[PDB]
Amino acid sequence: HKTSNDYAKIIAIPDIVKDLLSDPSTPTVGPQDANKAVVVFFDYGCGKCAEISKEINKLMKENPNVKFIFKAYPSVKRDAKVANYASLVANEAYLQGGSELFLAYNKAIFAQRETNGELTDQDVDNVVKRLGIKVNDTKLKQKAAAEELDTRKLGKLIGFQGPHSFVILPTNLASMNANDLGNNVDKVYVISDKQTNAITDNYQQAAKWVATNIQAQLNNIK
Ligand SMILES: [Zn+2]
Ligand SMILES: [Zn+2]
Ligand SMILES: [Zn+2]
Repeated sequence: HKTSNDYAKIIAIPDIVKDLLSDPSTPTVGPQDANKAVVVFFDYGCGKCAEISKEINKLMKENPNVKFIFKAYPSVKRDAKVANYASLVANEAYLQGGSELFLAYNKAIFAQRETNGELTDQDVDNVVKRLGIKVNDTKLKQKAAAEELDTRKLGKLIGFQGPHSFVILPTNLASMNANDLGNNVDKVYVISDKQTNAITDNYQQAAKWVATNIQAQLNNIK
């Protein structure tokens, strides 16, 4: 099995674990005292992420005690400026309205993408206006054009090459030191983007496989 990345081993250091689980600016859903977490790397401009998002919505309802953490990873396929902008707006929606406003924004952006076959900056602005999100759109647009997302840098550091990468892990790894964490690499479970892309080209059956696999891993954490 050459050319396989040891994602769990890379993840299992305090710096990366706390970024995955404890970044206050990253949109989350579910209780802060959840014992289990699912980290979703996603791309608002990606049609497959749009199908996956709907399966994740169901997963969150089926697992109300589980924490879901949404890390934006715009694909290196497309220009990232729009997806960057939409992700930066998602951060402001989460800071203002918490999980609830984030989910409404999140669901509405992916609906635009699933519907039109593309995402535009006007799609973001109209969702912003509609849901009453306060943004300095000029500043965020410039940031979207100028910077790489920190959530994308995190995903790249882990070894993911793109969105629909997932990490399922216990939340108590956030309180472990480097020695503790290295003895607990086994508790870090990863569905890589290479795995997700190897499934199929049917977006829906890929989303359903991902959801079924996440549920099993969740079931397997104490
Ligand atoms: Zn084998
Ligand atoms: Zn995707
Ligand atoms: Zn394989």
